[PDB]
Amino acid sequence: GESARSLGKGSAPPGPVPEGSIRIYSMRFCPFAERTRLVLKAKGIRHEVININLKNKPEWFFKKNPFGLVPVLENSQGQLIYESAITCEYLDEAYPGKKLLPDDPYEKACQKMILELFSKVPSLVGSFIRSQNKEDYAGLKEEFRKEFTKLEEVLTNKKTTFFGGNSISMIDYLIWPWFERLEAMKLNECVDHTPKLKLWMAAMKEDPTVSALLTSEKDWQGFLELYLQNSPEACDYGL
Amino acid sequence: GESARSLGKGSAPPGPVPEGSIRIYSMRFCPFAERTRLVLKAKGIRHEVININLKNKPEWFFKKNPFGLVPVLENSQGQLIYESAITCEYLDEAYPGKKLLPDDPYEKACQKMILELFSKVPSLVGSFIRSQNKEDYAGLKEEFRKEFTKLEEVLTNKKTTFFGGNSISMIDYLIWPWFERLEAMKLNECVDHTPKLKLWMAAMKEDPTVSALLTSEKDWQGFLELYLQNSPEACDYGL
Ligand SMILES: *CC(=O)Nc1ccc(Cl)c(S(=O)(=O)N2CCOCC2)c1
Ligand SMILES: *CC(=O)Nc1ccc(Cl)c(S(=O)(=O)N2CCOCC2)c1
Repeated sequence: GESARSLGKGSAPPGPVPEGSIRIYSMRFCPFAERTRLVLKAKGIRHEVININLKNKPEWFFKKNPFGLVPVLENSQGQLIYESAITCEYLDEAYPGKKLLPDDPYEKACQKMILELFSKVPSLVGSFIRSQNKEDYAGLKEEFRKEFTKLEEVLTNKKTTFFGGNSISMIDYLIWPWFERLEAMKLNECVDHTPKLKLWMAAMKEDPTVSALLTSEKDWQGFLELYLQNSPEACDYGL
Repeated sequence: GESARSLGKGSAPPGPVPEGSIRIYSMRFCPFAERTRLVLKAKGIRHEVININLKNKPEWFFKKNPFGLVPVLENSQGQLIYESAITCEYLDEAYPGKKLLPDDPYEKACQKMILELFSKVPSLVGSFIRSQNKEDYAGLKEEFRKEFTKLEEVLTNKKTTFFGGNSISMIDYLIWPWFERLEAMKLNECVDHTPKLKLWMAAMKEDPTVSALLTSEKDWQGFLELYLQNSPEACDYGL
């Protein structure tokens, strides 16, 4: 729908969040905000979405988050929560349904330590934007392969389908958005020496939550070409 | 005591952690490891300490933490936990006594969002090491002042003694080590336009846990001059 169109500079500040719902301030192609949206879907949390034009931001958005970044949660009480991992943790704790983080303190620390193993991967997206030719591409693929070997080791040791066990859990949703984008970045071959990680991607794409939120390669390319041309229209690609 | 002397290259791998105790692999001047040690003291957790010579590390230490970094917790069951904030969270959850993180999901997310406001400050220690003259020092003081204004705003809004309320809590211990070191780095004047932050430092130094772990300026300078000369003896300064 046009209902998903972003609010940008000059938009009216939105009204209060209705009792019984939580609001996410998101952007449809942002992988950090996708984390929060995977959790909202996986736990069956009633919510509304406000997309932000990250090239043409409303000044009122800095009242939601002084950093000016998505995702942000806002509840009916007016409380604001930001930073992707903090939003996810908050939702798992505040709402009923599937516990995505273990109750056991050690197993919960393990999920966070895996998140730490992953922590170099997002900054590699800036690396991808600065890659201009085949030489830069070869070096970019090597950087992805050395982070991916760290994740392969965890699956080798656990011999589980997923990073937190045989059931999908929080850590899987927290890293998935970057794996979702590998095909579109032409980095799919970075998982070819990481066989368990490659099977984990196939298992993720079968998860009902993942499948319900997955964006096509054509849609992510439309976004990236406008985001790279510096277009105020990038966030609204397709609408 | 000489009992605190670091284990370095060639040391024997240590034995199992006794039932009823947890072990921290630490270094006496590392502010990340100090986080974990403030939590261990604040909750009254029985523990042993193994100091690591971070200039002359035992090869067995990479079996504790593949990153080779302190702090690491090891319990009687053989479980290993690393990354400073993860160790602290784990201890607050796994042990009885003073809850340092709130039970309320929102108030817990607030502490983590403040931690995020602080997240540039530790990398400013590398900035300090690279500062060579009065011009670099002036620029370094400005960088500290812009991060400190973000923390001042939180105290202005809450009008509480501490970052999590009127009682000291986890977030205060998580940021204190860097404030402890400001005098020794000659950055004490970076809090002079942040009056609540300056009163918060005076309140911290009165906390029994903080006071019990505080290192003198003379001791931190002895460490830093050896750490800067690249000395294998830096971590054992004073012993
Ligand atoms: C919400 C959002 O998109 N945040 C964000 C911040 C930095 C980076 Cl690099 C990204 S990205 O990695 O999705 N990136 C892909 C290449 O250019 C567009 C953004 C996202
Ligand atoms: C455990 C440890 O000390 N980690 C660590 C990592 C990086 C930096 Cl920069 C520090 S520091 O900021 O304490 N630093 C002070 C100046 O030089 C010595 C180390 C600590």
